[PDB]
Amino acid sequence: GSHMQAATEDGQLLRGVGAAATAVTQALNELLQHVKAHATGAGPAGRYDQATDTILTVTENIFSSMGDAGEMVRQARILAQATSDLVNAIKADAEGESDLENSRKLLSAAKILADATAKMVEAAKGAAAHPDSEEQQQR
Repeated sequence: GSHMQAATEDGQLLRGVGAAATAVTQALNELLQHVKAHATGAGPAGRYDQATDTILTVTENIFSSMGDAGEMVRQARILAQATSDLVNAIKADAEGESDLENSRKLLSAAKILADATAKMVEAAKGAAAHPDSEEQQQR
């Protein structure tokens, strides 16, 4: 939830964070249906429902808190952790997949997962109103 910080007149909150977040929501869904219909079910392979569920909730939380800055970065930091774990899991899954085309797809989609997450953490930080957290040249 957003408090009462900055109101981006040019809509930078949506232009940057909204777009970056959307990329994650899309990538997550893309990979989810792709994994849940593929891979060899042998342990942590074939699906990572909890991992993806945790991510989406975080990205969607940023949507709700679009403009709070602090809550955005907080969730974005969780996003980075969640997605990196998801991608890493896929990396291992694809190593021992029965469909070496699917595994290739897997790591391609996993790339977008982490790539969009970096952009999300990028946008959440960039559009954090005024990022004077480390004495950013006060006058």
